[PDB]
Amino acid sequence: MRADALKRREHIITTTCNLYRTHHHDSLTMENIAEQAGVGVATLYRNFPDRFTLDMACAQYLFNVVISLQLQAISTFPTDPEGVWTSFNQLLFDRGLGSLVPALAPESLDDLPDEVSALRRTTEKNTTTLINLAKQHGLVHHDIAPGTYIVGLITISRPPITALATISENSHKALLGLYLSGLKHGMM
Amino acid sequence: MRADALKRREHIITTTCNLYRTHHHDSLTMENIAEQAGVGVATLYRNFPDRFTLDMACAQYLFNVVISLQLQAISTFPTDPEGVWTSFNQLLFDRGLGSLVPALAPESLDDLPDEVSALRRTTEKNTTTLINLAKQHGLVHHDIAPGTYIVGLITISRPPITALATISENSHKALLGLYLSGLKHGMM
Repeated sequence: MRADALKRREHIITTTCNLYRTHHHDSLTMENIAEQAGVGVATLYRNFPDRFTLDMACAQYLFNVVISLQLQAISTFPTDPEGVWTSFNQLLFDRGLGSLVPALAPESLDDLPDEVSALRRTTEKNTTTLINLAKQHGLVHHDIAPGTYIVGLITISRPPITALATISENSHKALLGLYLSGLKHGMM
Repeated sequence: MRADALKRREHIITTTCNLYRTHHHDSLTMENIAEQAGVGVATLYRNFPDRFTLDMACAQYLFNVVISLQLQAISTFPTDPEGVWTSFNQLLFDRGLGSLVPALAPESLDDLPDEVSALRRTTEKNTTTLINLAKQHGLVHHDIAPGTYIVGLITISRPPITALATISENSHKALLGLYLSGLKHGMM
């Protein structure tokens, strides 16, 4: 693939991920995405034959990015547990885990294409490794399951409905600090 | 209003609140609601002239219920702080605060009719009273604002997207325990 075609494809993907964080998910059309990416509809469609394909290419890209954050965190963890644990969660939270998952998840995780499903499995495996490190270093209570942590992180990261949103987002940003505190001290 | 007309109106409201907890919010029509409530469309519409009116009547009912839970909790708090604090939050969580708010909130809280807006104000005032009691009894860290607590509670109560939902909902139910723990120990 020509270098410029590959850069253009990557830009369409990045643009789409950003749109999912700033725009109503149901308001976006292929035409809208092409326009925001600064490419023609035909260029968009040659890369991604349909909406599902574009959305799955976005999933694939995001899983690849999450895996690199997990691998950085796993390798760095032993010599800065609290620092790595905190920065890892801050990064997923601030980068929209909570907008991107609902934007891109199909009704069943079984509908993910096989390459994406493989990435999901690696992500779940790395999460267990990370949680086990966190438990080792007293950062996450031992009774908390890895799946509970994941679902919780996705849940607390979902931005509030418009009516409850603030310009600072302080109420929302504070929720991450409280979730990590809860994970550490365990359930009340 | 005849006793039987008033009971019928209350049943349409309860049915609608339950549907919002079990059904896709965008999938519901006035016709669907009338059918699930066991009433005719014309009976439904004489009570509630349009969807907004029905949804606002539901909001009004729910705010009235939340206010009674707040008043029970405020009066009972001093002689069982942890017990009252926990049961109050368990009850809003288990009764779908997290499904009902997004189902019923308009884009701006300014769009609430005046009787509903008054109920919202009383609810916010009672929440401050409750939080101040909780802080007094060491259940909520003193730095946490009442609005942060509300937004957090609404956020953690929002059920997960289908793909991440489990039959037990244990991952989800555990999130409440972790949120209260975080509130108590304060931010990490």
